[PDB]
Amino acid sequence: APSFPFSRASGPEPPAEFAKLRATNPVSQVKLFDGSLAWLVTKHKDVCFVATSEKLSKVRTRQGFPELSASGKQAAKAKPTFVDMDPPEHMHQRSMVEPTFTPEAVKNLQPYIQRTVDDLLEQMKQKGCANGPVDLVKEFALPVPSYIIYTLLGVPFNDLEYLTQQNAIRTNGSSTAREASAANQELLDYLAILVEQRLVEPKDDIISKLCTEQVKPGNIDKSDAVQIAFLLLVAGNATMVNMIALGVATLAQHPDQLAQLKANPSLAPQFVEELCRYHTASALAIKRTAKEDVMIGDKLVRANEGIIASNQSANRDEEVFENPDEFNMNRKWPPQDPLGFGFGDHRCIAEHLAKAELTTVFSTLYQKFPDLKVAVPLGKINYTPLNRDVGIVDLPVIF
Ligand code: HEM
Repeated sequence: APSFPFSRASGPEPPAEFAKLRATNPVSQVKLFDGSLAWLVTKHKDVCFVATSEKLSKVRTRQGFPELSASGKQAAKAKPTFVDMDPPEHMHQRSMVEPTFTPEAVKNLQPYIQRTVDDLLEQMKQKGCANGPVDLVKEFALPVPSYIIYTLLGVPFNDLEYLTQQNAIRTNGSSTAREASAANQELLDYLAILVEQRLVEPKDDIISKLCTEQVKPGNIDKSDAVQIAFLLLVAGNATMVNMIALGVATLAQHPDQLAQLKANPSLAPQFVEELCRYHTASALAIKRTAKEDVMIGDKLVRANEGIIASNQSANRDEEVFENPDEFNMNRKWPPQDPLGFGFGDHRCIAEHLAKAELTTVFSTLYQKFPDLKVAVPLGKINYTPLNRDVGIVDLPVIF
């Protein structure tokens, strides 16, 4: 059994193994870091099955859950939030915060998202490009998602820059285990204080809703409001940062796609849909443990055996998406949907918010900077290490 995670074929490409497994052995076993075996599903149809089956469990404490690293095993002991819950507890907790993430709530959030994006682009314009290229990640890609999520949670405006920097520390590769954990408690400590405030004097934010509707009524504890708040902040922020950078790098790679977008910004939604399929920035999140014997294809997964469904592989499934390795914003979409944000009950709570943020970024970026270009040769872009999810560490740009 080959060890998993697999390494990406190159900077922007998915692991080479998936294409082979899809063709010759769709449901197979891989070897995890601790020597244990898990089943890997690679076909779109099977990933959808794994994400919806009632015979499969998301509980991380269950012996058999496929942890991918030693640290992941230590994180499994902490008190679970809805992300690690099965029905009926899952929707019970997820429904407490989901109202802010609905399609309509996000539609009413558009003027704000647009304003935030405009302001950061304006700052980057004042910052200058005179003494050399700017890092698009620290100056734009990082602040955009952070300020928004922080503001939705309830963080004061003047605290955004410092808090955005700290959250970046947790996921920074050049960060010691020391620095990462001190950043975690810093944020955790701040959220707990914010919870104490909103209980006294609530506001128009996610924390005040939790305090008013769940904490006061005795539905959940104070520390529960803190854990949910923290989950919402750390869950997909790093992924959003990467998606923005990946979008810019992808447009530099295909001048034709860029030309179209510049000519018609209204194509941003189409660009965003293809980007989330093509670049599956979160490919190791759909993991389950069989609660009972289940047959997937010609395999039979026994009770208590772990499963990892690759949505990245599913997004490149020739059987579903024609010319899956070609990046085409003008692609004709099949009835089956891309799995960039998951599938089933655990499908990303922030899917609509994420797409709104990305659509605003890509329908504005090139209108502000029509001559924006990656200053380093494409082959030299500093992508994340091959053994992990696709991303870009820094992106020098001129405009
Ligand atoms: C474009 C960026 C994003 C991508 C590609 C992404 C992707 C994913 C994926 C693949 C899953 C699905 C796992 C499953 O099906 O079980 C997921 C779950 C989740 N995401 Fe994201 N996400 C993004 C942005 C966000 C943001 C901004 C937030 C924060 C508000 C967030 C919060 C969550 C949470 C809380 C879950 C767990 C939902 C549940 O288990 O019910 N994600 N995300």
